[PDB]
Amino acid sequence: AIHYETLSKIGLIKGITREYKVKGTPSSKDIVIKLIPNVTGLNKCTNISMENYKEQLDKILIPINNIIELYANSTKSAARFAGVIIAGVALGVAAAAQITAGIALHEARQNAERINLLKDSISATNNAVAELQEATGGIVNVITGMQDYINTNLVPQIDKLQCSQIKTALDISLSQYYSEILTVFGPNLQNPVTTSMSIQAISQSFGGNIDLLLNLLGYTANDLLDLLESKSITGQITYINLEHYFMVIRVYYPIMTTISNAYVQELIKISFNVDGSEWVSLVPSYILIRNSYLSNIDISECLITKNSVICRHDFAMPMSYTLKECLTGDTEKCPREAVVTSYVPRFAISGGVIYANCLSTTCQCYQTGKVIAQDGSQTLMMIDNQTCSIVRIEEILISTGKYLGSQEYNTMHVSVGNPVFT
Amino acid sequence: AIHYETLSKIGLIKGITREYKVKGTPSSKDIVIKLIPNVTGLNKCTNISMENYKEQLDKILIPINNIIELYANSTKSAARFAGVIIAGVALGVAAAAQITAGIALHEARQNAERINLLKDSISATNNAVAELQEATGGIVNVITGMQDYINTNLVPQIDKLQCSQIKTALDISLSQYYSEILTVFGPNLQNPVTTSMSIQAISQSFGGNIDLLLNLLGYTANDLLDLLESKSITGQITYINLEHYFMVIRVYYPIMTTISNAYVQELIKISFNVDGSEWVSLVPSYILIRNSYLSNIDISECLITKNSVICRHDFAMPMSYTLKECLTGDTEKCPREAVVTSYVPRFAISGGVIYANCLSTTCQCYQTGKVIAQDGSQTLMMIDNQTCSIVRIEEILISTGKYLGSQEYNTMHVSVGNPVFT
Amino acid sequence: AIHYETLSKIGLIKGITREYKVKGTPSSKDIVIKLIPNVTGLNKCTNISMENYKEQLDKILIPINNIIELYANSTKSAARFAGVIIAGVALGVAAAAQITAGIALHEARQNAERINLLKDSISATNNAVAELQEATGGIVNVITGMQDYINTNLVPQIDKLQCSQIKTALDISLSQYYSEILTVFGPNLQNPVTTSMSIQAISQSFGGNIDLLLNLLGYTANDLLDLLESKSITGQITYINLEHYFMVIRVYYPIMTTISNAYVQELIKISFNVDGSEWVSLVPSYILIRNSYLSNIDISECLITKNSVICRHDFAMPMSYTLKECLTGDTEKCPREAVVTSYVPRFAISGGVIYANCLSTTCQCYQTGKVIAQDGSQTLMMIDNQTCSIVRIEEILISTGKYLGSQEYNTMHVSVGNPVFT
Ligand SMILES: *[C@@H]1O[C@H](CO)[C@@H](O)[C@H](O)[C@H]1NC(C)=O
Ligand SMILES: *[C@@H]1O[C@H](CO)[C@@H](O)[C@H](O)[C@H]1NC(C)=O
Ligand SMILES: *[C@@H]1O[C@H](CO)[C@@H](O)[C@H](O)[C@H]1NC(C)=O
Ligand SMILES: *[C@@H]1O[C@H](CO)[C@@H](O)[C@H](O)[C@H]1NC(C)=O
Ligand SMILES: *[C@@H]1O[C@H](CO)[C@@H](O)[C@H](O)[C@H]1NC(C)=O
Ligand SMILES: *[C@@H]1O[C@H](CO)[C@@H](O)[C@H](O)[C@H]1NC(C)=O
Ligand SMILES: *[C@@H]1O[C@H](CO)[C@@H](O)[C@H](O)[C@H]1NC(C)=O
Ligand SMILES: *[C@@H]1O[C@H](CO)[C@@H](O)[C@H](O)[C@H]1NC(C)=O
Ligand SMILES: *[C@@H]1O[C@H](CO)[C@@H](O)[C@H](O)[C@H]1NC(C)=O
Ligand SMILES: *[C@@H]1O[C@H](CO)[C@@H](O)[C@H](O)[C@H]1NC(C)=O
Ligand SMILES: *[C@@H]1O[C@H](CO)[C@@H](O)[C@H](O)[C@H]1NC(C)=O
Ligand SMILES: *[C@@H]1O[C@H](CO)[C@@H](O)[C@H](O)[C@H]1NC(C)=O
Repeated sequence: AIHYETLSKIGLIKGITREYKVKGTPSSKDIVIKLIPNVTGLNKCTNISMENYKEQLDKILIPINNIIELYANSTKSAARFAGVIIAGVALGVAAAAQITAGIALHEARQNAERINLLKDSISATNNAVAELQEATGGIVNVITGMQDYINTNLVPQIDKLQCSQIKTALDISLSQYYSEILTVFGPNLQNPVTTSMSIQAISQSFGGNIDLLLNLLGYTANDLLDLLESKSITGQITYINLEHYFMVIRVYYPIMTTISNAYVQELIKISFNVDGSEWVSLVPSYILIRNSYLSNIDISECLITKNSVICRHDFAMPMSYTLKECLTGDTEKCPREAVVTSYVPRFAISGGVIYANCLSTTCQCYQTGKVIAQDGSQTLMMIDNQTCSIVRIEEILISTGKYLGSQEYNTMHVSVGNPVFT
Repeated sequence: AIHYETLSKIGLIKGITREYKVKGTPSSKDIVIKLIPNVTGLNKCTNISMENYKEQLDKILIPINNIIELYANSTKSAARFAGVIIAGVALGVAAAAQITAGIALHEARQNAERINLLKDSISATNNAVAELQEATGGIVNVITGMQDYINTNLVPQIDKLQCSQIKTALDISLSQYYSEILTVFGPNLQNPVTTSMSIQAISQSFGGNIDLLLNLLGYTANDLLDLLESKSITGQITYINLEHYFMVIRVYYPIMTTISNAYVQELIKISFNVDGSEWVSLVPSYILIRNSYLSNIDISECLITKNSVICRHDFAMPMSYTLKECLTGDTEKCPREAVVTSYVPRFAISGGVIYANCLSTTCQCYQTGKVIAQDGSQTLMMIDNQTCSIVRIEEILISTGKYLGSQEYNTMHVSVGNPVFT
Repeated sequence: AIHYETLSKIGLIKGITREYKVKGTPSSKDIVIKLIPNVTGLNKCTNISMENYKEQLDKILIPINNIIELYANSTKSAARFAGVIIAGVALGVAAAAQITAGIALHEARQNAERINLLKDSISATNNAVAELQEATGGIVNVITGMQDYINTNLVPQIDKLQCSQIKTALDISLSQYYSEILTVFGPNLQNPVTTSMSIQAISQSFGGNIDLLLNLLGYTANDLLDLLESKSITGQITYINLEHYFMVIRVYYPIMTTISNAYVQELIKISFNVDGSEWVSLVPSYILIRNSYLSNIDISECLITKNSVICRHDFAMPMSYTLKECLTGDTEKCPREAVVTSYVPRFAISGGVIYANCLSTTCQCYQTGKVIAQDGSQTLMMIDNQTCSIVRIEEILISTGKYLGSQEYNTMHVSVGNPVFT
């Protein structure tokens, strides 16, 4: 829908076209995270109680468990239709986000309560990572923080150091650990009943070592890194065991869906001449095109890759009528901002040819040494190999190809919009 | 003041009511932070000088000390009124923020200079945490970084490793430490004469272990975690000893005050029908109500909890007249934004009943299988148990209660405002 | 150009004047960063392969190398003019930012390929930091992560711990390392062909220890800390050796240039009386003045110091005509915002004298105890030592000097602009 040949006359140069992708329905796996380390390897020091640490955890876990228990009590299985019934009255107030998550919680807990049957086997581990066998032949991946520090730095020195020295080292390392998770699972976790908690925030519970988790889950996808960086991989707390201080976390792993007839087009903005002074247009850099319709896209929440835009949601936004008219060729409605700085692009390469403002900078033909000048009635000069094979702009020598489009481009005039301030 | 029954007709559904709280007058305690570690346990390696490290610290501490000394010199005790006199001429230019802090500095230094009498006892420590006894029977809590690393990882290996290996390990760990505090106490600290430096930034001087500090200060309050996350706990540098490279920090611990007749009301926004297309209103999610007056609140600087909003300041903001008229029932002045995405809430639960847009999604009665339809003249359909006990929205079964309010709600019509773009 | 005596009547009080500085042409040095550690000290444990780690690195390095190789192939040396010729056709689409960087890449690689001749000597190191001698007598600084951990924590325990315990410790520490650099050199690195990648992001490849790097480069400048915090020090990836898994990084070290006749003037904003209610003006806090012209400055991207503003670019922005008229004395065009909070400055010191709103707060003369009152027709009261030597504002005693300017200030009236909402 965008008329590029005319928009380039006001500094909007067609850039790279990318496919639009949004995540779809996830698969899921359950893991167990243990918050209290095994310190029996330090049992030569009888003054270690771990009592203060347990109390500190209660202040975090109980406030959370009280919410999970509410939704778990409110939902029951369903009859003309199959499904799960959630009690609107019991909740009183709920947004669609928590209603949907509440249903997911109900289903997830049907397995979390089976994992809990291993609570004694979960507590009885001393490795940073352990694999427990379920009665059904399934495998539970247990991730415990602190164990690496204890096993490598404290236990080996149990005879070398004094017991007061070891206790001190342990008390400090535990308070450091607590400070780290408090940030994620403390008061900042407004409502645990969600399916969109970033896995990179959850991973803070074991040092922020996201790679360790992904390797254990067994995610080997070639695009795994893109799913991770786009924040498409998330998890949910489904069960908390307060006595043994461990959590059951469900990890959701999305399937990326490419949207048909949908892509994101970027524009390269350079300055141009209007009346002797230098101006830059105020058109959004990224435009989302679907079927044939123009809309805005909030790229700040998406991952930009070599050939695609990966979003965890559809971030399309409404576009004004004046901007749509601008993009379709009515350049009289494209707003301008004055340039008061030196830090502005004055040239770009697109389609193998150069678009440049040769009044604000100097353009010379390498072959002859002659200056490539534009008049005061022109916005931008377009340079191709029918004009000069190699052009020197500033002190950069750029070779060019042929221009595909109108051959009267440099004799074409364009109207401009009004000056605005932001 | 807000008329909820009419606003719900345009997708503004009453949510959770929270109390408004702002911090009041703090109490205070003094701590000492030492920047240079005790490496005499490594005195078998004679090539350790710590000289380069000291020079690096000078580049941070002197620029700060030069400001503290200025205010300390400018303030003197006071006479019709008691108090402290600050010299406006000596300062030349000062904002109220620094004038107030300057007075606090004067008072704090009356104790910091008494702590400094222990400068030899402060330097003569080798533990990460030490408690020194003052002549008056008071206790000074000394927190030192690096000591944990040195005592646990370097000293125990003094005979096992070569002295060049140990020196290298120490030089690297010190440069890592320096890099961390440089971030907080370097050029980014524009002016040290303040009472609002976050305690979580100060804690970077000893690894970011905020829990260690709080445990030593003896803060056991049940709401301590909320005070910390709301950034209500702050500190001030009151004294710097350049020769022995340590700082005296005053920690301010606020008392939360609940504001009478003041609360924050949240609204849940869902889409609604206007003319066949789908729209969302542009009314702020959080409204601050005081006595009977409406105002805006900058929630981005406050902590949102289950039943309160905790702010370090009063973040009330002016509200326009058109928005006040909107909120009090004149829905013709409530601006609309078009929906161009699929990622929008189309239903919510409030008061035990469901508000939903049954044109954009499908609503069925579980009991009969019949569709619950709304006409093209309606914005939203409200569903209660006088209509259908269990309603299937999408594929989620929700049970409902009775609606408290007008029983003619679903036959009531509302005017809407104009379309706008943002 | 700013008329301060009249603007102070509406709460805009002249603050501190700072010089405007922007970075100029850099010098450069090359360093080598190795991604795979030397684990031959652990060769008693035969189950260490490092194979999985290598594959994980390939997923990061290859996507980057494919871009560097493209620009390296496109550029060739140049003939009426000397220089480097870049192929616009081969690239197809490029912004000025990448065209310029592409030229820098060409030149840098002329040395990177000479460093690569030491690829066997680079791999054959086991220290965290090593200095290799080039055939030309030059020195290559090789920085390797992981070596500190391995040499200090794993190797010394090779006989003490079981080999399965050591392998586990190594596998975990490597996955932690990978997670850290993935953040910087993964998908978030949209295009490696740039000269503006922050050195503090690059330093993440070796723990974020920026001080270690700077010490090795030999930067001893007194203003080094300001260059670092202002983000003026950057680097570029010039060469990647995939077989030996190391990168050659060029570090650019800028020369700060003070701009003639250019400075940034800050204004201190306090509230004032208009008609009995309290108001605050909506004029930008920082104004950039060049020669004699007023413009806006985006201070959010600059470092503010005691006497200067240090920017990596020129961040001047256009200023509206209504604001220029406001600043030059037409106070009728200076917009007002209502105060609905208690958290607002009501006084400030500038020029040794006090400007205060003595209707919203209480002002008393220390010497006599009498109240210093202003009428309802006045905005602000200015207090100097010709009125009262020491004034008590709130409970703060401030001494004053003489006012330099009109002696009829307190009998001068000012017009105000219209109320606005934001
Ligand atoms: C435990 O600590 C106490 C001091 O509080 C000490 O007297 C006791 O000997 C310690 N226990 C052991 C086994 O050392
Ligand atoms: C959930 O139900 C159990 C009884 O089965 C009860 O003990 C628990 O307190 C309830 N939790 C909540 C939040 O109501
Ligand atoms: C600690 O771990 C050890 C070794 O796995 C196990 O024998 C012991 O039962 C565990 N103890 C606790 C308290 O979990
Ligand atoms: C200009 O470039 C095109 C390829 O883009 C080529 O076919 C044509 O021959 C070239 N013309 C000249 C004069 O170099
Ligand atoms: C200190 O370092 C020097 C090398 O600079 C070395 O010759 C000397 O032996 C070292 N001192 C000791 C006690 O090893
Ligand atoms: C403060 O006064 C002392 C003398 O008591 C002087 O040595 C010091 O330099 C002064 N500091 C400042 C910032 O003026
Ligand atoms: C280092 O600490 C030790 C043990 O507390 C003490 O004996 C010594 O005086 C301290 N030395 C220095 C230089 O502070
Ligand atoms: C509807 O719910 C209310 C409680 O909110 C209950 O008192 C009433 O009997 C219910 N009516 C029906 C038909 O279920
Ligand atoms: C390497 O690991 C295997 C188990 O996978 C073990 O059987 C073998 O003994 C180990 N090698 C050595 C030298 O211990
Ligand atoms: C660059 O040229 C070399 C041949 O010299 C080729 O092997 C390599 O694949 C080319 N790289 C790119 C990106 O074209
Ligand atoms: C590892 O480092 C050692 C000691 O510098 C060196 O002898 C050896 O060749 C290195 N091995 C590898 C694989 O780089
Ligand atoms: C007021 O202060 C000035 C210096 O700013 C001084 O010269 C003058 O004598 C002072 N006047 C009185 C009455 O204190």
